[PDB]
Amino acid sequence: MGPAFEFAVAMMKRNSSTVKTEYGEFTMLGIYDRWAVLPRHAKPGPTILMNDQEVGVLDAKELVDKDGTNLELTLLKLNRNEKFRDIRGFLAKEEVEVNEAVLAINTSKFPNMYIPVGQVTEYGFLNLGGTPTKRMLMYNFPTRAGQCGGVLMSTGKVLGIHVGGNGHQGFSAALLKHYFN
Amino acid sequence: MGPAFEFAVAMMKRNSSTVKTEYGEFTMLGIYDRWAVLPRHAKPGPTILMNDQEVGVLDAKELVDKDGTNLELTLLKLNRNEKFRDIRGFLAKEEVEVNEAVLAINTSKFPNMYIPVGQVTEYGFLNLGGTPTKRMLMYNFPTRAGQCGGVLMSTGKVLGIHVGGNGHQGFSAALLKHYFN
Ligand SMILES: *[C@@H](CC(=O)OCC)[C@H](C[C@H]1CCNC1=O)NC(=O)[C@H](Cc1ccccc1)NC(=O)OC(C)(C)C
Ligand SMILES: *[C@@H](CC(=O)OCC)[C@H](C[C@H]1CCNC1=O)NC(=O)[C@H](Cc1ccccc1)NC(=O)OC(C)(C)C
Repeated sequence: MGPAFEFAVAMMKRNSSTVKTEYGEFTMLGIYDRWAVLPRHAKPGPTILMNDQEVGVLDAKELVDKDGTNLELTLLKLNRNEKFRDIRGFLAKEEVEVNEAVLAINTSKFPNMYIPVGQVTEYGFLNLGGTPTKRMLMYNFPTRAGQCGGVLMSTGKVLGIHVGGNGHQGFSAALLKHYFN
Repeated sequence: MGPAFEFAVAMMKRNSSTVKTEYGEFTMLGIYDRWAVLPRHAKPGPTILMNDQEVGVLDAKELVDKDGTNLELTLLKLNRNEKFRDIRGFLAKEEVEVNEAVLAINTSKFPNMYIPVGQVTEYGFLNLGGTPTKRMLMYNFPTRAGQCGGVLMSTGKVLGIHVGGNGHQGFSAALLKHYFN
């Protein structure tokens, strides 16, 4: 649990930022170059607020599987000269299960906070607020609004981005290496 | 940092609870027997809500130093049959300075969340919302309301209870062994 939090702290310091769109404030992970990721429901517009600064969104790609099913991630390319430290190395080719995970959040409401969610099991299909969604990871821990975009981690692994929950169970979209080109 | 979070997680699972008084929701640490502690400004009444259950407060002791100066802690004795795991062992005789601390919070707003605040230095005197207060510990990390009562920790140490902050600096009241009889 300790090595997981250690990795997470370092990851967030190097690769995360706080973002505001018109739909809310989110944790954002930069992945490589000028590509980052948000939960789909962040619905980023042509500009976002990134650490309180206006940044133009050159592209966004709402992710779906081969059968059009929601994956609940949006990839976004930022009109930005600074490049993100390449963390593609830490993204698995398929859905990761781990015994001890940490969820890391970094917004105004939750500034640099970490939750030990423990066991993450590949959950797969879930009806998410009416929306059939695939590739979900599930953890038991009492979830809260404004945690969407939180980064799910274990030692040496970035497992996915937090997208949903109710009460005592949360879900992340798996963050798969092949989503990045 | 990892061993600190590890210790904290275990400490909170064993000794913390979520409490509501008329002045808010707080993190509460049970110390020994039926004695626990809250930040002074929690102003506990004759009953409190402890994990959603009504509990009678048999005693409360607002702590001050020999010269009457506020210490910003209230000790409270709960009308309760279950006894807290004795953690007096983990409380220093004087104000602890450490290189890596974690602040642990456990309420509805922040359920089982942990913050790496890093370096804790004995700050001592501070004018806290008009109130001259002593024995303060200071850490740099961007503080937030509803974190009061959070438990400040490092490996094998319970350093104090979070009582204040603004922006980017937070303060705990040192949790000293001799406060417990
Ligand atoms: C995070 C997103 C958000 O709107 O916060 C403001 C920045 C939130 C997860 C929270 C809410 C309570 N527990 C949590 O962990 N996500 C949602 O509320 C998502 C939003 C969504 C709706 C429909 C499709 C995709 C995403 N929905 C969600 O948890 O829905 C349930 C409760 C029906 C499962
Ligand atoms: C926690 C207590 C609270 O009222 O939350 C609701 C449960 C809060 C600390 C927060 C606020 C913003 N940053 C933080 O870390 N504590 C306070 O706001 C205390 C309350 C207090 C006032 C006067 C004497 C003693 C305690 N005050 C505080 O931070 O005051 C400043 C901002 C003037 C330093």
